[PDB]
Amino acid sequence: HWGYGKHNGPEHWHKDFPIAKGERQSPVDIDTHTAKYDPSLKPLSVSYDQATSLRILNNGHAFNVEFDDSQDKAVLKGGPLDGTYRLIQFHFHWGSLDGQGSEHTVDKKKYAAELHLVHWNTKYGDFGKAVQQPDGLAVLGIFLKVGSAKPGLQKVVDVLDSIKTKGKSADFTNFDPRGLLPESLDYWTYPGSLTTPPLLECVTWIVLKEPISVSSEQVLKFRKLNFNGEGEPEELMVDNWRPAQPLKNRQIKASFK
Ligand SMILES: [Xe]
Ligand SMILES: [Xe]
Ligand SMILES: [Zn+2]
Repeated sequence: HWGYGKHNGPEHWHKDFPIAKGERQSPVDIDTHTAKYDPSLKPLSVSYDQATSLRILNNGHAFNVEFDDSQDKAVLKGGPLDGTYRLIQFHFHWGSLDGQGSEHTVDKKKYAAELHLVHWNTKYGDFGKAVQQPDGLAVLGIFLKVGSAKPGLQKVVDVLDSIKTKGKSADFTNFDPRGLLPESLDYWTYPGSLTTPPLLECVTWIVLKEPISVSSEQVLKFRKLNFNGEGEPEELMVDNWRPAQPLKNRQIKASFK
């Protein structure tokens, strides 16, 4: 169906997914001058100690690293969240050039890429149920800039060659997502949506202020993936990011300063 091309990209999504023009769409630009510190925000708690990765796959839009979410072995809580959210998967959005790639932007600045760690509200029983709730998901967003290599990302990079085309997957166990986090947990938060169809407005966004650094060698590997399946014409998987959407009547709160 949809994609990131000129004929099926973000500008076309609204036809099959009318909520694309909704009141709480993501991503959005973060204006640091208007996103003010909220002294009522509680400390963010990221507990990934017992994370249990299962596999990594190419869904034709990006690559997902799936986790076993049967227990509270990897959860996100605190911050703006009411309750506990279980980690189910993470994926990235990146560009064809270093100057673009992230979905969220800070004072209009675009980063080379953006990592999204997806979690669902345990009060709803399972992911399917949660996604149809305004407070069903919590996505932790982390910016990536090019510089020093990120050791915690190498395990991922080293297996991308096995899932080059759409539809391929491979077992991916013992991956520790803690290796993808920056030093600081300072963040900005606002009510939003999934950034890809169905674009459901069920997400509480938590975007970290501090980006992590990854090497050019690492980003280059991401850019070698393909949107296409095995056999069809090669279509490099690059620029799989949705542009900033209107903030509308929303507020972006800062956990710091
Ligand atoms: Xe569904
Ligand atoms: Xe990347
Ligand atoms: Zn995403």
